[PDB]
Amino acid sequence: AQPAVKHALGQFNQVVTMFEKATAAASCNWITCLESLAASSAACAAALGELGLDIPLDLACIASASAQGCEGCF
Amino acid sequence: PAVKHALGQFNQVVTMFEKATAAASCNWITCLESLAASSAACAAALGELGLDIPLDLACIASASAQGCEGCF
Repeated sequence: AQPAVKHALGQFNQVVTMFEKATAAASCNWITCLESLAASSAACAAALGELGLDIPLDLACIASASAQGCEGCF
Repeated sequence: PAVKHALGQFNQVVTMFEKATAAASCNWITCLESLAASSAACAAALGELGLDIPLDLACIASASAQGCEGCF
């Protein structure tokens, strides 16, 4: 099973990179988005606590979530 | 669409990671207790008692830890 775990971690790192590039290109404002989403999930609260600077937490937040200020963050 | 595409791929990665770590008998709660002081993602994952697979995945990606055999 260990090859599968390692493979999935590799795919996660690739997705995080792709997500960072795509949201940056769309001018996502993480702090305004996360202020709106923080009460909605544990991931969003954690992402706001890191000021939006932790892309894996930003990604988990968006995947978990009509929020104002989230244009370009999807 | 590029952001939405990445989000779709993320959901597939989370499913596979859950299946793979379960097949590898990952002991999430003990692993996260060992890692919780190491990163914001790990402290958040422990706060959800390991039940939040996206937070578990972010923790493992960000992090000699006891109990983490099969989680990485």
